[PDB]
Amino acid sequence: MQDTIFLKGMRFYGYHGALSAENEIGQIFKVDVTLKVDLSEAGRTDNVIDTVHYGEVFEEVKSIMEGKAVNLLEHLAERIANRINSQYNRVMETKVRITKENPPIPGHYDGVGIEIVRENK
Amino acid sequence: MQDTIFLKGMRFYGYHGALSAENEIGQIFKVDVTLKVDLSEAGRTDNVIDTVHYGEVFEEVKSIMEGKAVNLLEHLAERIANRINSQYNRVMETKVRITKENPPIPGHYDGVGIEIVRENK
Amino acid sequence: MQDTIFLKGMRFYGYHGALSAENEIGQIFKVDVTLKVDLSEAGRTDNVIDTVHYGEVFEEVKSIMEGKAVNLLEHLAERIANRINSQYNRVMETKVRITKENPPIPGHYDGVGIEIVRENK
Amino acid sequence: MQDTIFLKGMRFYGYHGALSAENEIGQIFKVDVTLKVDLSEAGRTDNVIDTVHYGEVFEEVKSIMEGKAVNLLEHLAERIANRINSQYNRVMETKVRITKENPPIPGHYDGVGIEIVRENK
Amino acid sequence: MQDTIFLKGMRFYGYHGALSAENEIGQIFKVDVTLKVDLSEAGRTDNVIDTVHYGEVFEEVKSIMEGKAVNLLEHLAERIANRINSQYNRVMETKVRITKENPPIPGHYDGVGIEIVRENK
Amino acid sequence: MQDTIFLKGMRFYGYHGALSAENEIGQIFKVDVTLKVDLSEAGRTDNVIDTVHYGEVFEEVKSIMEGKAVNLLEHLAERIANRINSQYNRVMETKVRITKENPPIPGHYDGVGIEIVRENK
Amino acid sequence: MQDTIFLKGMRFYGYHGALSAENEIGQIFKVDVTLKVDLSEAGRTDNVIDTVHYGEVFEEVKSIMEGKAVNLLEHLAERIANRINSQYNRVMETKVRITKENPPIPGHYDGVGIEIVRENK
Amino acid sequence: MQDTIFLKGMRFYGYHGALSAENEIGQIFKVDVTLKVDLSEAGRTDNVIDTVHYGEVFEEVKSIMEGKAVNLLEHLAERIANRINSQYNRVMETKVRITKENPPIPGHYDGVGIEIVRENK
Ligand SMILES: Nc1nc(O)c(Br)c(-c2ccccc2)n1
Ligand SMILES: Nc1nc(O)c(Br)c(-c2ccccc2)n1
Ligand SMILES: Nc1nc(O)c(Br)c(-c2ccccc2)n1
Ligand SMILES: Nc1nc(O)c(Br)c(-c2ccccc2)n1
Ligand SMILES: Nc1nc(O)c(Br)c(-c2ccccc2)n1
Ligand SMILES: Nc1nc(O)c(Br)c(-c2ccccc2)n1
Ligand SMILES: Nc1nc(O)c(Br)c(-c2ccccc2)n1
Ligand SMILES: Nc1nc(O)c(Br)c(-c2ccccc2)n1
Repeated sequence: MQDTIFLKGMRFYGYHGALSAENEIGQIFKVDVTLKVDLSEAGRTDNVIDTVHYGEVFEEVKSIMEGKAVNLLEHLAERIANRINSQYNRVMETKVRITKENPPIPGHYDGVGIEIVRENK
Repeated sequence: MQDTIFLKGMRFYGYHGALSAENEIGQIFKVDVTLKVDLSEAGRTDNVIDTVHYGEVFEEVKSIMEGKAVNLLEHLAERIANRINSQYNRVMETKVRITKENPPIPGHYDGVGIEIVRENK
Repeated sequence: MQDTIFLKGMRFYGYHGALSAENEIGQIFKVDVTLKVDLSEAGRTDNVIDTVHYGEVFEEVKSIMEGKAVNLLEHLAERIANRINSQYNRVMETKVRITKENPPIPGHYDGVGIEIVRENK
Repeated sequence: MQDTIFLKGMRFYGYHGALSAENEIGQIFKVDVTLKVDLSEAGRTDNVIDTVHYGEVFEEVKSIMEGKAVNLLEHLAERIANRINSQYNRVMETKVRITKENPPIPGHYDGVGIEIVRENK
Repeated sequence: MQDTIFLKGMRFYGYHGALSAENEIGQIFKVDVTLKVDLSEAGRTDNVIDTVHYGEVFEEVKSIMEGKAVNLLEHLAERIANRINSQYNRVMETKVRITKENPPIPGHYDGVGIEIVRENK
Repeated sequence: MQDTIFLKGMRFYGYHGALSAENEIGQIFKVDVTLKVDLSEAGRTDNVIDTVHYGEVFEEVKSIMEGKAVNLLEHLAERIANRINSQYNRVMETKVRITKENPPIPGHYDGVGIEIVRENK
Repeated sequence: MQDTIFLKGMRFYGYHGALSAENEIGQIFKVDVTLKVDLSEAGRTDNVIDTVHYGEVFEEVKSIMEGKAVNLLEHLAERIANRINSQYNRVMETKVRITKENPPIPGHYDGVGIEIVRENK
Repeated sequence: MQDTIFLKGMRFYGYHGALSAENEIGQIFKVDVTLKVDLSEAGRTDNVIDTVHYGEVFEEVKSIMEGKAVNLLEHLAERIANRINSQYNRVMETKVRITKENPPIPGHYDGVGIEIVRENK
């Protein structure tokens, strides 16, 4: 089963980070969310009720990305992966990629980040 | 067998969507189609008749992407995957990725979508 | 005097547009704001008080771009140009470029928009 | 008067060109249209009737770009500039930039083209 | 063994294609070549003689991409995969992706192509 | 008279440069050529003989960019501007922008270059 | 005289800014430098001594962009414009564009900045 | 276990290369580093001490990419993979992709490079 529903390059301005200054000023966090979901019934029926509604997923991600400031991107992706799995039984697994394109790192790079894959139990 | 024939970033202006307004105004749907096909005979012969003609595939995709408006992207990719497999025996499998780069979703993202992989029976 | 302070590609999700559906669903409006301001005193002094603070300008633009939905982009740029000139005497002139990259227009383009230049009186 | 209404990167697949093969196969023509129009009344009124409707302009461009195949891009831009000026009195001047990003030219470039500016009489 | 040596987005202007007009005018063919090669000895030694020289590979690809015009991209990738495997014993496998970003296909897409993976015997 | 014929982002691999190593290894030189030419007769007639043929211009640029290695980009643009003006009476003026995106300069930048504008006498 | 020597998109990680946190963490500052210089003698002679050496200019910019942290971008561009004019008599005028693509501004934009043009006296 | 910590498109100006001229002039080396690390404890705890600190990783990469000039990119990636594994027990495996976007190769391509994956023992 290789079907997926995705949300690419979602961007939020938040205040997460392990450095004090980071939390004060803030920055843009890029988010990629890919969900493993069987889409053949929805492909057959065309009924939005036989699949997972991405608008709702974006809201879940947004509320976490734009909410209380935490330390790690690991903590943000885990809160997201655990929030999507809990609310949707159709999501057999959730992958969250979070990117800090502009962290307090003296250098020239395209970005730094983490990525987790969490199956739904 | 890892050979593939692909059509990348095909773009169509259509009226699909589960929201009334969506169907009225319309939007651009991005499409990525990758077909699993053995290309060694065509690689040996150079005869366009020993492989799958992509122009014809683009027509198949286009006619569905620019035809009657449906609800789900799941329904569009399923109609496409099922239309390419049916007409081409050389396509051992069909993967369809459909992206809504500008859905009625209040936010900043690069796009939302679904992706299905359907083997040919 | 060719000095300028600029804000490029600001993006807001708003509900402006002359079509009903437009106001319902909404879309992303891209904004470019360039202000004619003499920057030599600020260049000499280094005091943020001898120049125009762009953060404040972004707020002005944001509040208009993300506020009550109007019809024309012409009305949005005029409200912005008139709001920046009124509040800042240092701005000898204000240019506002507003782009609708994804309007309800059946076609393939990079975007449509308007641009106004309004001197401060 | 520096106000403008623009349509950027419009793209059409057409069969224009001075070479036989060109007209047979065809290619993508990129089009940039910028109109000099006073937008202060529309900025004050917010009435779409005090400005020029870009949707209609896109249609004018499209119908020429996707119609009978001609030789020169000079002929296409002249037909467009002359068609927008004729139908709109508010357009004090029309600039048409047409780009052939992939002409039958053995080389590596981003594109070739022409650009004309035609005032409305 | 997941080590690889790659050549990305190589571009050549050639006259391949199954349509007469195609061979007359020509077009740009994009090429991606990834070779499976054990790079630990070269990583340990730093001697260019313990790895595969990419300059030579580019020459091999170039000479085929810019040589006699064939029909299929399948034939070009097969000639390339077979030419790199034959000349280099260190290449355990060769993957060739060929893209026609601007084929004689009436539409809007990013490109069409094929991709083959050929192990070295 | 604001009409223009352009050739954008032409790219050539050459050995120009004031440093010995530069001439040995070589690099990619980006070239932008914009010609001031009255295009109304060509716009009226559609005859390729009432305008300037860009294919020929690309050849002129290419032959200089890919020929004998010189020192300055100033010398390359001057040879180009002087070669286009001499051969074409319709070109009222020639602008040549040459960019070295990857010069032997220890740093992070998008590119360095020169640009000249030479009227035809 | 429209000749110019340019340095585009130079990027430096520095600690400038009017906010304490800004100076602590730091960020990437993008710089565009365009110099008005007569390039015909250099175009005729090909001698690097009849024009302005951009490598040296990059060093001047770098040393200021990567040196002591100041408040305004206005102060950085003024120090740069004044440092290039002073050291080079051939530079009839200097334009400095400085961009903060990621300032401490809660929002979605491509960047904010200033631009100054300073003639050489 | 599919969790990963990544550093994308890091860029350094170095003097590596097998050609004399290469080491003299130098060039920009692009680096992609992806580390296999279990991030669930860090996702649960939010303590930066239960995961791998990317800033430190960037320093490790930087010091090698900007240090003594070697011959092969294979030698640079091996030094990096071996330096990250040695210092971090949490990194179950290290993948290093090094790209030479502008090597002394007469042609038009996006880049050439190598990629290694080294598990931590
Ligand atoms: N792995 C990881 N995840 C995060 O979310 C942060 Br913030 C850091 C980190 C902490 C301090 C300095 C640099 C990076 N490291
Ligand atoms: N999964 C899925 N596939 C589609 O094609 C649509 Br439209 C939606 C959807 C429906 C309503 C609101 C938001 C998204 N969701
Ligand atoms: N000039 C202009 N400015 C705007 O803001 C809009 Br919305 C429209 C318009 C109105 C109806 C259809 C198409 C475009 N036209
Ligand atoms: N100026 C100009 N405008 C056009 O539209 C074409 Br097609 C050509 C042309 C004709 C023949 C060969 C190359 C270019 N030249
Ligand atoms: N599979 C495949 N490989 C190629 O190289 C070509 Br050309 C075509 C093809 C042939 C005719 C029309 C459209 C595509 N099809
Ligand atoms: N102005 C200018 N034009 C060129 O073409 C070169 Br090469 C250089 C130059 C010479 C030496 C070092 C750095 C730049 N400078
Ligand atoms: N004009 C200008 N130039 C700068 O260099 C800075 Br920093 C600011 C500024 C200061 C405080 C808040 C927001 C912007 N404003
Ligand atoms: N495989 C490999 N790795 C490197 O790091 C270099 Br430099 C070269 C190489 C050597 C000489 C000419 C062309 C490429 N080849």
